[PDB]
Amino acid sequence: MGSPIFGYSNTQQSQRVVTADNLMYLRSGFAIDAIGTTVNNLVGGPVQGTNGGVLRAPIALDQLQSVEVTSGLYNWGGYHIVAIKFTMKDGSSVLLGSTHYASNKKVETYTVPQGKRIKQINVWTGGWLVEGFQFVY
Ligand SMILES: CC(=O)N[C@H]1[C@H](O[C@H]2[C@@H](O)[C@H](O)[C@@H](CO)O[C@@H]2O)O[C@H](CO)[C@@H](O)[C@@H]1O
Repeated sequence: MGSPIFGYSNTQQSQRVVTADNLMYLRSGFAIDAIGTTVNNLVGGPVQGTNGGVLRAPIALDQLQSVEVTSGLYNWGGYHIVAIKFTMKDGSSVLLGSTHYASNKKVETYTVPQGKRIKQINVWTGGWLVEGFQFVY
């Protein structure tokens, strides 16, 4: 029915439906600031002051093979998802976020089953960073 919940799920859950474009959008910097499925519906912290991260190139979810999600105690506070490495079906990968500004880190690895379309992304945020996310089929 879906992937595990990566990271943590204690904060507020928002749900984002994957459109026909099959795209996942993120804002990231030293951690993961926001996740969405369009440029307009990202869930996470606001862009204010020096916070919010940068909007990255979208992840093509139909070309996605696996994720490597790093979570830990972020240096500026709290447990969140701080880095995600997306590995595509061609063997290339993109690393968003960082593993260098957090301690007490854990790594969760998950491979999208062949021929299963991700229809929805659940995201847990407390209004600053992304604490967790989940793929749903
Ligand atoms: C590494 C990076 O891309 N830094 C960008 C920086 O990110 C800040 C902050 O905005 C983020 O919320 C946190 C957590 O990811 O990390 C850093 O502290 O934001 C700048 C603009 O706000 C960008 O110019 C930096 O590239």
